Amino acid sequence: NPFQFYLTRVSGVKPKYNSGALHIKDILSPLFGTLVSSAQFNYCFDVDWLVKQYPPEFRKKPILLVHGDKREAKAHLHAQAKPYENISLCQAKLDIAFGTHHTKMMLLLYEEGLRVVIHTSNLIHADWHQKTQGIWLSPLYPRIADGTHKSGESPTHFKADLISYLMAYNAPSLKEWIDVIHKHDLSETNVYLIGSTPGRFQGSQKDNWGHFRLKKLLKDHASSMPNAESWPVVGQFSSVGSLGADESKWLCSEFKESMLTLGKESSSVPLYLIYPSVENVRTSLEGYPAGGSLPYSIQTAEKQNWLHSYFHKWSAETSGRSNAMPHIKTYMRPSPDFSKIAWFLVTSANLSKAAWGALEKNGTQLMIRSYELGVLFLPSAFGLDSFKVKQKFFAGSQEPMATFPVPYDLPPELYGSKDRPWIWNIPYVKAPDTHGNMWVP
Ligand SMILES: O=P(O)(O)c1ccc(Nc2c(-c3ccccc3)nc3ccccn23)cc1
Repeated sequence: NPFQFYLTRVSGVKPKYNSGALHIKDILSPLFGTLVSSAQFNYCFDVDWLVKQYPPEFRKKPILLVHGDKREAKAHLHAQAKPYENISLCQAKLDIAFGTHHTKMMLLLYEEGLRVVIHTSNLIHADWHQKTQGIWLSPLYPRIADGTHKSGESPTHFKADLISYLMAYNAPSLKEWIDVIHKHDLSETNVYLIGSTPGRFQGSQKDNWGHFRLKKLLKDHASSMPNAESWPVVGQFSSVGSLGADESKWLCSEFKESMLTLGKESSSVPLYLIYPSVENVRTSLEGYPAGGSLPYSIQTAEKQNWLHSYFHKWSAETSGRSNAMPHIKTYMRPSPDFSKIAWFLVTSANLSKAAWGALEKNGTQLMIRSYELGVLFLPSAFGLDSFKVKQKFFAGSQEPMATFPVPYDLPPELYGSKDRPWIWNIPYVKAPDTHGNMWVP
C-alpha cells in the first residue's frame, strides 16, 4: 500500500485485528534499520519503559527526548533520564500561556538512512496497550552522497516543511537533526506536513501552521466538486477544549470554514464530531481508566452544552476496535454516502483552539498555543481524484493504491438521548466497567 498508515497493536483482540498493526517494539526493531541515534518528540514519557522498547543492542545509542515540561515536572523528567547517560533532553519553549508540547514524532537515524514516524501515542505502556492509536511510517530515506548537490525534496515539500517545523523550536539539539535531514533524500514522501507551533502569525506566516495551514493545502492541492456542500466534515479526537458560548465563536466559523475548503475559488456542510460516550468508556477493554486519557473537564463541558449535539459514538467494527478507546485524532472529508473521501489527516491535534489556532487582531493573526503535528493524505498526491474508503481495515482490497484505510465505522452514529460525553473529573458509580470497578476521581 502507498499510505503506510498503521494502527498500534491492541492486546486482547483476535490476532486477525493485529495483523498489520505495529507495536513500538516493531517500529524500533533492527528490521526497520540499524539505529545510530533517535529523537523522541512527545508529551508524556516513562523513560524506563521507553528504553526497554529499544532492541537490547541499541539501548545505549543516543536518544533525545523533546518535551514541554517546566518547573517540578521538568525536574521529574530529568530525574527519570539521569540513570541513562545516553539520553539528552530538549525543553521546547512554550512562551504563550496554557500551551503544551503535544507533537508525537520519532526521528530514527540509521546506518542505512533516516526514517520519520509521526504518530499519536504517548511513550507510556498504557498508550500502546489497548487504545486505538495511529502511525504514519515514512519511507527509508537514503543519504545524499558527499559532494552531490540535490534538494532531496518531495512534490509535497515535506523536507523543507519538516525543517521549518524543527526551526520553530530554536533549539541546538534540533539544529543537529535539521542537519541530518538536510543530508537525506526525502523525495519519495507523498504526505503533506501539518504542524502547529506556538506564536502569533501574520502576513507571510499566517498559512504556515494550524488550521490555516490545512486551509492553504486544501485550496492549492484539492479540487472542489459539484454538490461539495453535501460532503460532510468528520473530526475525531480524544480531548475537547473551551470552544466558546456557541458554535459561531470558533467551531462553525473559522474552524469548519478551513476544513470545508476545496480548491481556489471563493454553510450547510454537515459536521460530525466523534468522541467517546460514557458507555463507550465503561464497556471498553480498559474500563473507566481509559477515561484518564480522555481529558474533558466538567468545568469546560458545562459552558458549551451546545457542542454535544454534534457528538457521535466511537465505533470501530471495521478494525475490531470498538472497545479500544481512541487516542488517535483524525479529520477527513467524506462524500455524502461515506464511500469516498476527499482527504484524510492523522494528527496529535485535539478539538481545541490551543492546538488548531484562533484568529486575532481583526482576522489578521492566527494565535497558536501548542506544538502539534500531523500528516495529510490528499488524492492529488497519489494521482487520484478521491480515495475509496476501505470496507474492512485489515482486509484485502482490489485496488490498494486507491482505498484508504479509515480505522473506524462510517457513517458515525449519533449519541442516543441517554448517552453523555465522557467527562473525566466526575464520578460514575451507576454501572461497573469491564473490570468490575466504578470511577471515583
Ligand atoms: O473469528 P475466527 O477467525 O473464526 C477466531 C479467531 C480466533 C479465535 N480464538 C483466539 C483468540 C481470541 C478469541 C476471542 C477474542 C480474543 C482473542 N486469540 C487467539 C490466539 C491464538 C489462537 C486463537 N485465538 C477464535 C475464532
